[PDB]
Amino acid sequence: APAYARTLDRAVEYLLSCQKDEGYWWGPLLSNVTMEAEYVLLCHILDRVDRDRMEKIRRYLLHEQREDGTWALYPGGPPDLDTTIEAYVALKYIGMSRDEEPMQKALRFIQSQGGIESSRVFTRMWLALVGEYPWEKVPMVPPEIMFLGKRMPLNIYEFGSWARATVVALSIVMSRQPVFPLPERARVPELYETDVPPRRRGAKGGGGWIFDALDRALHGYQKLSVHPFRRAAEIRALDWLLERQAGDGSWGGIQPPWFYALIALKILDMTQHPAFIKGWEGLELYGVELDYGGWMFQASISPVWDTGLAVLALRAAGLPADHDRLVKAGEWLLDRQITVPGDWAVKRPNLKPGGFAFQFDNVYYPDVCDTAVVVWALNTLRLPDERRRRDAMTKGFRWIVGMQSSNGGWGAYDVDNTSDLPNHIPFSDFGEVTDPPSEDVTAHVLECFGSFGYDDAWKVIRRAVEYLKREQKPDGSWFGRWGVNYLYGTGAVVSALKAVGIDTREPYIQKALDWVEQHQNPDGGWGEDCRSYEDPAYAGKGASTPSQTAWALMALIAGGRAESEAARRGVQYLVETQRPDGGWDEPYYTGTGFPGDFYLGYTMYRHVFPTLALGRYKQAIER
Ligand SMILES: CCCCCCCCOCCOCCOCCOCCO
Ligand SMILES: CCCCCCCCOCCOCCOCCOCCO
Repeated sequence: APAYARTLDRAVEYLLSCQKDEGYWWGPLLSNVTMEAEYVLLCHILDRVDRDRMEKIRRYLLHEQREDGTWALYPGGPPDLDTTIEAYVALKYIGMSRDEEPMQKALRFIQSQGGIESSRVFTRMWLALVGEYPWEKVPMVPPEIMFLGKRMPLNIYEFGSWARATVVALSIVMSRQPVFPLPERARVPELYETDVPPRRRGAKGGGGWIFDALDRALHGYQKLSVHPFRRAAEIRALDWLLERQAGDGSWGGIQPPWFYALIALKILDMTQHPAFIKGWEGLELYGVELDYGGWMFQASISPVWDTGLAVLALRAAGLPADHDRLVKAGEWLLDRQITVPGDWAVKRPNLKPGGFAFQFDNVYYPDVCDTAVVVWALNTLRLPDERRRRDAMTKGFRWIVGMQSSNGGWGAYDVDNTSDLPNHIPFSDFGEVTDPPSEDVTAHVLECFGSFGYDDAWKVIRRAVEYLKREQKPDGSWFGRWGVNYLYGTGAVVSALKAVGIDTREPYIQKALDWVEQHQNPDGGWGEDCRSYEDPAYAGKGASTPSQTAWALMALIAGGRAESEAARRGVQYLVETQRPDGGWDEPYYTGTGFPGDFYLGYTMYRHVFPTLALGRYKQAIER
């Protein structure tokens, strides 16, 4: 048996050993230290500071700090000002003196970059909440935003789902401009002393007279003593949040809206209300005790995604469709299907619910990637209740079809969330504020649809293929919206095109395959650093990683190049780097939350992607 077959066997065993008893897989989702620095400030604001938890956060913050005293958005990344400021503030709050060495190094970096005035809106706002920055200088999000109807400019349904609940809860918070002063010893006036002139970070899409004027007017309005209908607007914001709280207590299964909603409830004197109580208590599910004694808070949690990918990888590796561990995973997945309408129903009010979310319980926010991967995984299994499996797949498939956007692609949560307005408000200087269709999500949908044998005679698929063709870059690659980066998008897109019957001998696909081969590293693997999002010199370039090597391999295998020196060397790379336990290490992030601003380490990718790629490789070589 060739070396790759034994490597595969060991990967399969390792992946099965990671499965939880209930049937799902779930790895920690890594990001950056602003999650934990903001949890420290949240504890301060809510007056619920647990000393033992603070010690573990201190230990984690220091462990994440690099030797030059800075923190980054991803492992090996450039020093990040916003992140370093928040870690410094949380450390001083926990108890480190500004005279300790780690604090001095951090401060030197912070002051070298223009301090607190050069930091993003959310960092200044967290400081305003604790009395360290003026609320008058934070861009206003007025509660009267709730009066804008669904076809009005800047209404909440023009924002992407992850920004929408944030806008609603912050409209309550900014309405009151609450201040929860820090103890004297934790104050940070030193963050205003700068080496260089501070420079305000602006809106990602660029501001403009009308937007600066509106922001100025909203601050002037804020100063008035009477605000007609403001209370009514606040009640709409509160009701909107109360109706949509997720079953785990979060808002949308993600850190920002959750923390801001809890502050909004605190400010409204609702700490004895079940939404606040359950919202507070649910936080522990997202915390992770680390092996070196630290504690972290997950930006989000990925069990459905981890599970659907693991099933696909194990099926590709050779486990039968009725393997008992996969049957258990399949039955667990069937119970996660959502049968109620979510915010997506604003654009699709007659579309029958059938999606899946990322987290365990988040019914109002199913997403296209999880639905595609779960429907596809279910299609590879044989379960005891076949009629239930078929009905689930039909409902999920139909829900994906109904969520297709007008340009032929799919966004993650909504249809046609393409408004250009949210990009120009002062508030939006960080991350993405809208959810337009992207290449990788579209490609995953096509892989799912392709698994049922459909092709571009079906206009849904044809429109999607034309969208991918228009988005292909000049060098032949495809961008990675949610995975790192041109390797991820290129790998997803070529697999998708192959899966729906496109002839991979066409020149545009051959060009993408050559792009993949030209980026292979000397060690035989492929890698792509997160610097790729802001620097063209890093396109398809970085230290090799198991997951990015797997993506490149999948592009080559889908393109008919399994029997090529490039694929042989990639397989050998995976063989040679596999750990004794059958898994792989991956100290670099290969996930993307927001291009340029927020990166993710999906800890299962290093095991599930190599298993998947090696299984596809084996099948291509055997056939
Ligand atoms: C009976 C109450 C009034 C309901 C009438 C609806 C009137 C429509 O709009 C007027 C108020 O809305 C203005 C919104 O504030 C600006 C939005 O967001 C600011 C930038 O983030
Ligand atoms: C603003 C910093 C806090 C970051 C939270 C932003 C949350 C944005 O979503 C990113 C993580 O959640 C993944 C959701 O979408 C689908 C999951 O499948 C993944 C790739 O297609």
